[PDB]
Amino acid sequence: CVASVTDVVDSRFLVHFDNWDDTYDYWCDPSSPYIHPVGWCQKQGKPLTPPQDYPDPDNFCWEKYLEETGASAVPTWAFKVRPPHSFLVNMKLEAVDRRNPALIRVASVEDVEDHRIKIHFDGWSHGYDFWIDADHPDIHPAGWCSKTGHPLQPPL
Amino acid sequence: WSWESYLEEQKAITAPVSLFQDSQAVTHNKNGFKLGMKLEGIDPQHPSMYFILTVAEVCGYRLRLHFDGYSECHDFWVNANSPDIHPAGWFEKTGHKLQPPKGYKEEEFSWSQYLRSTRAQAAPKHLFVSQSHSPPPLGFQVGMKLEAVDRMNPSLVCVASVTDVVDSRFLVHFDNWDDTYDYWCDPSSPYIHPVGWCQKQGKPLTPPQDYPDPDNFCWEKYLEETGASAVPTWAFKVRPPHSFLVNMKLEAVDRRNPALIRVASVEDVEDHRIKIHFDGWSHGYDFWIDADHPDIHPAGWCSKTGHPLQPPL
Amino acid sequence: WSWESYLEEQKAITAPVSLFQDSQAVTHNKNGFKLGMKLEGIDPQHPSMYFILTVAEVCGYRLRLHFDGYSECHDFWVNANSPDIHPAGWFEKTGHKLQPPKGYKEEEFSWSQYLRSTRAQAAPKHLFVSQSHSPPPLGFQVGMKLEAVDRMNPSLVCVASVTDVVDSRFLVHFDNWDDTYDYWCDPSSPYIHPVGWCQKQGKPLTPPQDYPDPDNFCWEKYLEETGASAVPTWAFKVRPPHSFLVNMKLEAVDRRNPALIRVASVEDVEDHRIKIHFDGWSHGYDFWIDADHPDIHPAGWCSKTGHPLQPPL
Amino acid sequence: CVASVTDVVDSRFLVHFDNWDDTYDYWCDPSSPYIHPVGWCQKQGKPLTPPQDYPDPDNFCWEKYLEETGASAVPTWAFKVRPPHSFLVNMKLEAVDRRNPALIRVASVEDVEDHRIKIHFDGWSHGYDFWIDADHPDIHPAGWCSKTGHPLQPPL
Amino acid sequence: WSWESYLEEQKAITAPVSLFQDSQAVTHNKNGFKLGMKLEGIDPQHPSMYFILTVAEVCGYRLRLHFDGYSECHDFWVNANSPDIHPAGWFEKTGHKLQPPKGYKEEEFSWSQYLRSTRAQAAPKHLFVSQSHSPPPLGFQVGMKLEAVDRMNPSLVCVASVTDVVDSRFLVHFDNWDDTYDYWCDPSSPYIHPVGWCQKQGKPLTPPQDYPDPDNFCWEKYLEETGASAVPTWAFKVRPPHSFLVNMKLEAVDRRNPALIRVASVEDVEDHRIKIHFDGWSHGYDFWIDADHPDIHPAGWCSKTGHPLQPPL
Repeated sequence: CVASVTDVVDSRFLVHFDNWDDTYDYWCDPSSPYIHPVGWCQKQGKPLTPPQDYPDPDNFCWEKYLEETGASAVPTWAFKVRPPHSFLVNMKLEAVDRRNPALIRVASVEDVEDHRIKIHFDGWSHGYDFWIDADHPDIHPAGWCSKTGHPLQPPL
Repeated sequence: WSWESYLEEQKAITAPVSLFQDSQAVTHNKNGFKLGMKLEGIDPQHPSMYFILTVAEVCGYRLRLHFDGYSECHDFWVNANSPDIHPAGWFEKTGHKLQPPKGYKEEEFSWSQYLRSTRAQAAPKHLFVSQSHSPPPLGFQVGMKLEAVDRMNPSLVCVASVTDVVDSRFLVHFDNWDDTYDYWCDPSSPYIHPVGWCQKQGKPLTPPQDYPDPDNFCWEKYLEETGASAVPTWAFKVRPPHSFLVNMKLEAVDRRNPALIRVASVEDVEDHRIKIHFDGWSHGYDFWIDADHPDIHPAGWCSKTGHPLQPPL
Repeated sequence: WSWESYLEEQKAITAPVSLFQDSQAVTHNKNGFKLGMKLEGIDPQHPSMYFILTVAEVCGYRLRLHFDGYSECHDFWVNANSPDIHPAGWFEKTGHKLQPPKGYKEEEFSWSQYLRSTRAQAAPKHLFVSQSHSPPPLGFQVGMKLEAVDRMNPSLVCVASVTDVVDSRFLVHFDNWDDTYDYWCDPSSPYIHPVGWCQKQGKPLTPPQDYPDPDNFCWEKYLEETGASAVPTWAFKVRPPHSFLVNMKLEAVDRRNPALIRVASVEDVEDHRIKIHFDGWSHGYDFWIDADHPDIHPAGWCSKTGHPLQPPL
Repeated sequence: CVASVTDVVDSRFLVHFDNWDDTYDYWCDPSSPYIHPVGWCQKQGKPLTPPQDYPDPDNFCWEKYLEETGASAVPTWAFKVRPPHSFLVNMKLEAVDRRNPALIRVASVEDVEDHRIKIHFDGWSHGYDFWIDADHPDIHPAGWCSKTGHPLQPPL
Repeated sequence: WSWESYLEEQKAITAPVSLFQDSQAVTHNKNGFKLGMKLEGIDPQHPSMYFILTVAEVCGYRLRLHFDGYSECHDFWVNANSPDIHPAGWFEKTGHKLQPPKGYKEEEFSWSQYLRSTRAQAAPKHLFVSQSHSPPPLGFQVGMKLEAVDRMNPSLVCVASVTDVVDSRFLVHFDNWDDTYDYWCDPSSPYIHPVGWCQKQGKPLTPPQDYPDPDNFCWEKYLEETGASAVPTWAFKVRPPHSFLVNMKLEAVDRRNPALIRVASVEDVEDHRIKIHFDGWSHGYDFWIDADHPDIHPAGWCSKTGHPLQPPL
């Protein structure tokens, strides 16, 4: 989708979707694999969702939207390559339980994508398995709990 | 670090607050400017022209402004109490020309439409010290003529005009030249003088560029010819020499990177200018500045407004 | 402050927009006049004469005009839709006399040369509501005669002529007098009447100053003598009495300082005039004004055009 | 205002104001300067008048209303630009008398707008002047009455 | 390309000359080294070992050295004020072993015979800053033991010995490990600590390689067994952190192509190290370097010494 930077704080910035709520916004850095330069959709083949309630949606032109909004496109040299993570299936780690975030549990890598891992809580049903970004703040190496003084939930 | 400790070890004093203009010293005003807010302001390199500007960054009582539609390389820093920025709609209400965002035409631009299209907020009016809601400076009306020192070539006193008036200040323009050499000032500016000052004082007057018979320049006939009146002599006020002394310490924006403000010292003085030295750095970076320049401040200014202070090297 | 709240606490209403002429009410036109721009206009104190004028100040939909070459004390305020200003070159194209800037001669003045010499911009034509590009008002031709009330001495109805025609308006001149008592109007003006109105109505007719045998004045022979025709009776249109009522509130320029516009109230009414009172001030400042005067406006006018509104005292 | 197409006859359609008296309905064609696609008011910053007796007049929303009503918007492409007419002030013509429509009078163009002319009947008071759309069936070129055999009322 | 123009373009500052050690900043010394001269020096990869070396190239204040008898793929660059090179005859007068040119035996090499065989000239003694004539590092004697950070594996603090003393520096050697881990330092080095430091800090101590009983390494017993003393605690000096700041610009030798020196920036700081980034290049080439390293230099060093500077990109 068509997006803007609406906030900059130290090494990070806020991605906002044009003509929408802040509900769908998210913080990231220049190496985020979720962001791309102006003209990426057309060059790659996939269609671009234009701003909500925009006049003539299927007839959306970037260069004229930019001129119109007195905005410049983020320059292509700004978008950095983050390599795929190197987590492998069955590696174990510690992860905050999303059903009760006070708790951190023994966990396992159940599956992988380029930039995401699927977490499984050891001893619990696979139904609680969830996808998470590899750089998410709520996953941690084994030992993290013990060395910081937070209880670790053992497996069931 | 701390000023208190630094002054002990250096056996020095800070320039007292009373030596500064209220506007250079004031720390208790909140910076209400926020990221993305839209406004109008002068282009520093072309001080006669106005542009649409966006708040790109805020740092304490300072902000960095971006020229909508244009490159980020032209971004510049001002203080939140800058008189050279104005609220959306100000150009239209006060007889100023808007240079619109890149790709627009002067009369194609509407604030209403622009805000709908960008979904941006205009910086609220109450943020601005200068909105042309104050009666002008005494005796300086647009079109009126005076003598003015070319600040870029200070060995020249030249034929000049007032071409802009905004609250207590006015724009000095050099006749038949670019706006590149123009500058904003007030009636107490030590750089301006009444018609007939050159002849009375002895120094020669540079007449307008490409003027017929330059050495044969007559003020009273230039005035009649241009349907202009000279600014009246009672209008030009005495500003006393500043009272800064060598070795007084203060805070100053680094001209090599204006995002930064540093510990500094008065290295030398003139009647209306001081020479700044950045403590711990080479004297080669020393620069002359007007005593009433917005980018010098009393010790403590950074700490009380929330802007980082670069300690000495 | 706010009008909405003020009307609640005072338990009053504003004069509705529909009560005003479109020209007194219109807020959606941009003021395109800019500082330093040059133009032509009438001198308010001598409404038959035209001068070169410079835009000295803009405030919302109003501007202050300066008489080139002359003192700033004669500066005056008009609205941007004033019919009494015209673009550069208008005098020459429409048969009007230019009083040139102080020190020039009528036929020594060229706009081309003046603009080259001043390096000024002429206010563009498209800014002006009145440029003589519209066919005149019906039946009022220059030289034609009528009866007119001396607005300065309203107990007099006098021999008068049309001496100027510009778009929908014309200049009423009193014969054998100064232009000092002249005034602009339209065919619906309640101050003008056809030849023979005095005799038919009963009141006496003041004949021209220094006329031979004043009490023995005959219209039909004055006409033959001056090779003039009377304005035809079908030309004089009925303007209905205005519908302003006592206590209606509105906005009005302060005559003691015309830069200012204030909250005001209708204190009293006549058929074609209202008595203005500035809310919060003494009744001693109350003044009579024509209902179609350009300097009265509906509540909200200031806010919608960008001009400050003085709240009540 | 919120409106609907309620009739289609040959090259024209009838515009109806949702839940208002049918006396406000009018016939037009795709080029009419009085109609606009759903969303036009929002795009222009103009207030939109909702249907009469709308259950929640504060928060009228087009998307919800269309869904609730089982209705589609006329697509934006259907709306055509009609060029302004070329009548000029003081041109003369023939016009039917609004007050006595049996009669057709000598008339003049008193004023112009982009799509309308103000008619003045020669010799009569300006108080009888009226605005009329330029495409209105009851204005005609000079000579129309004589050529069709209708009496023409002279000025006065 | 100029530094001045680039700095202005980037609103950037160079690291001042005052932040560098004199030896890194000095530009006014002449390079007296000439092509084909012979000398002695350490192998940078095996810093305890000494070889016969020949000047293969000179570039400003730098020279490329060739290992006599060996392949040119081992050539390396030093500055002309390098303390890691010595004049012919030095090894024999100071108790250092020579690794002779490929195919010679150590007892078989004689400088006088070699110079005669090659018909070459020995670099003159006056070129060399280090001839082992200056005062030794207080408290550090050959054979004395200490705790040292493995700079190749900096999580490890290890049993180490002083194995060489040359002028004001000494060589740290890791007991029974490859000499490739040895490094030269001075008493102020942040990488060395007195015997017992790990114990006092609660850090694990890495014992010598192949230590007979690695479980129970004990310093007292080891010192006794080895006939060795500890370097006394008083000899160890606090070195203050450097004063480089992030984004300051400088010049740095390219690690991958050491013939070249590039425009560089301080990407990050630590107390005794800076992370270097080459302007215009990928951040993947960034590297950490000790602040006292001979191959970082102030802006202007190349131009003043006559070495080409690679511009950004």
